[PDB]
Amino acid sequence: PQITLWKRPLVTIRIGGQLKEALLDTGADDTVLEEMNLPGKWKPKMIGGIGGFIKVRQYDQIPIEICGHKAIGTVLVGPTPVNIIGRNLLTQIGCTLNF
Amino acid sequence: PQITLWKRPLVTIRIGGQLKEALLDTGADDTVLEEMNLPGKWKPKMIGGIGGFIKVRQYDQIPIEICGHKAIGTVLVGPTPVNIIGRNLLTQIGCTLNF
Ligand SMILES: COC(=O)N[C@H](C(=O)NCCCC[C@@H](CO)N(CC(C)C)S(=O)(=O)c1ccc(CN)cc1)C(c1ccccc1)c1ccccc1
Repeated sequence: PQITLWKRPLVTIRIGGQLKEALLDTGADDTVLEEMNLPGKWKPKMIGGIGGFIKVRQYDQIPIEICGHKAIGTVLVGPTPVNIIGRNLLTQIGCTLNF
Repeated sequence: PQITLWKRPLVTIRIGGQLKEALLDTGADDTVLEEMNLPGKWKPKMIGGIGGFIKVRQYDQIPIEICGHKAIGTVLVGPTPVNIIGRNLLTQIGCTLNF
């Protein structure tokens, strides 16, 4: 797929049977998801943005389907209005920027 | 170019004859650069993000050369963790996401 940037690059993601909308976000190092229960141990982390930092829960080796592509990796859960798919998962599905 | 995401997509930009590094960020609607003096009128603006709401200065119709590609568009100047090239300029330079 080619996705233009005229609009926010939102796509469908599935994680453990929850279906959500997420932003493909080449700026983000990590993937930050809206509040959700995930299985397994988590540890606190702090992630920075334009306004400062938010505290998130880091979960490792979480499977997320993104546009039919299987990804498995680190997911940070915290108070975001938008699910963001970061480089850690964007790389796994073979996502590039092109111009 | 085609740019993979195993590293941050940092490129060199040229603005007002100044060279800077900035992040190609599909998750940002807007372009936000660290504090700098640009010529011409600016408008105070407040923008929100992860962390919170910050004050920025909005400069319209600013030429910026991104990795050799010319844009002329709105640049926000304020306290950002990193210089951010957002969709408003990414679209100008023909940037798309592909997987
Ligand atoms: C531990 O390492 C980090 O903190 N890395 C930072 C990081 O990956 N942060 C993830 C936060 C989300 C990033 C960003 C979009 O890319 N956020 C938007 C998203 C939540 C919808 S955002 O920062 O909140 C944001 C909001 C609004 C605009 C313009 N209107 C631009 C940016 C990253 C970064 C990336 C983009 C913006 C701000 C920070 C970084 C931090 C410090 C230095 C370099 C990169």
